[PDB]
Amino acid sequence: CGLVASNLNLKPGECLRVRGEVAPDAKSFVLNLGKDSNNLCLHFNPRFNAHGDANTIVCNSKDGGAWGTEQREAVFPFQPGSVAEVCITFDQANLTVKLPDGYEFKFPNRLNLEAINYMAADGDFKIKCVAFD
Amino acid sequence: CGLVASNLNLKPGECLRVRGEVAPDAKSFVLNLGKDSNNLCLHFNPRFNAHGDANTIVCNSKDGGAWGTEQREAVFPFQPGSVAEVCITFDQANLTVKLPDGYEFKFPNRLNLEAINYMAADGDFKIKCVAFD
Ligand SMILES: CC(=O)N[C@H]1[C@H]([C@H](O)[C@H](O)CO)O[C@@](O[C@H]2[C@@H](O)[C@@H](CO)O[C@@H](O[C@H]3[C@H](O)[C@@H](O)[C@@H](O)O[C@@H]3CO)[C@@H]2O)(C(=O)O)C[C@@H]1O
Ligand SMILES: CC(=O)N[C@H]1[C@H]([C@H](O)[C@H](O)CO)O[C@@](O[C@H]2[C@@H](O)[C@@H](CO)O[C@@H](O[C@H]3[C@H](O)[C@@H](O)[C@@H](O)O[C@@H]3CO)[C@@H]2O)(C(=O)O)C[C@@H]1O
Repeated sequence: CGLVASNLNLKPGECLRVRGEVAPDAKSFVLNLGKDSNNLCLHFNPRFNAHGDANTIVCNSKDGGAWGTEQREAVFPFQPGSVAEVCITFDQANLTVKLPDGYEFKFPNRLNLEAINYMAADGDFKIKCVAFD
Repeated sequence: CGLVASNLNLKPGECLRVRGEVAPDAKSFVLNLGKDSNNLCLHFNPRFNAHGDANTIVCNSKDGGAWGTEQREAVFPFQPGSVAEVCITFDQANLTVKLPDGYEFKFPNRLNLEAINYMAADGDFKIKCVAFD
């Protein structure tokens, strides 16, 4: 596994900033946000070459261990062998995922947790810094 | 009870940078480093006014759940209601906690672990940024 952070206490409107290095031969990496490994209000999974997919951003939720309905973005502003920053926040309706250069995605808040207390990173993505505004 | 990070995989030489907010009513705060909650190669505990200690830094280790012998430092470069920055490293001999202005606190490496996999904040210290350099 990669980095796992708990007790984040990330309230609505507060910002979680993660920056890491994407491997030159990356196939996929994951940012899991929620309450624990079984309860994720956001499964953020850029796939470079994984699960039959290529250069596709896959998001989903996991509620009580159960995956929800997958959603995919058309754009893919991630490059293997480069540094990537992802800023996440949320309200009662949506999680908002931003990237430093104009890119912004919305994903439905399906769990409606009080806060984001759990973050797990995995795959070809070496985290360099995490910041909690 | 504060931020807890695991799977850090911080090897000797690698630098852990932490920036946080010391509470205005700060009596004490803690940075725990090691393998897990029961195996800490460094218990870094600046005490403003706690457990009978005033403006004193208390370091210790925990090995298989058992606390070691406390080491105390006279120099106290911390202020309540402020921002504190520390950089942490270790080698075979010592753990080293560095502050920006030049302060350098050393604590003997008692556990001799391959890496720092675990970090936990506690007390009057709210972590705002963690970086791996
Ligand atoms: C054990 C293991 O390696 N865990 C992997 C888990 C799975 O549980 C895996 O099936 C175990 O063998 O899968 C991981 O990624 C999944 C996740 O990204 C979800 C998001 O919705 O999608 C899953 O793939 C989907 C695919 O998106 C769909 O097109 C359709 O094919 O269904 C498949 C499979 O249901 C991913 O497998 C995970 O993070 O949980 C990767 C783990 O390493
Ligand atoms: C960990 C937890 O759940 N609560 C706090 C604990 C408890 O008070 C502790 O388990 C019961 O005393 O206290 C914590 O800090 C302890 C730690 O800093 C050790 C370091 O060796 O010192 C303890 O105080 C010592 C003191 O330094 C000595 O001079 C003498 O007075 O003995 C006391 C008690 O042993 C601290 O209590 C901890 O992490 O264990 C802070 C927790 O929030």
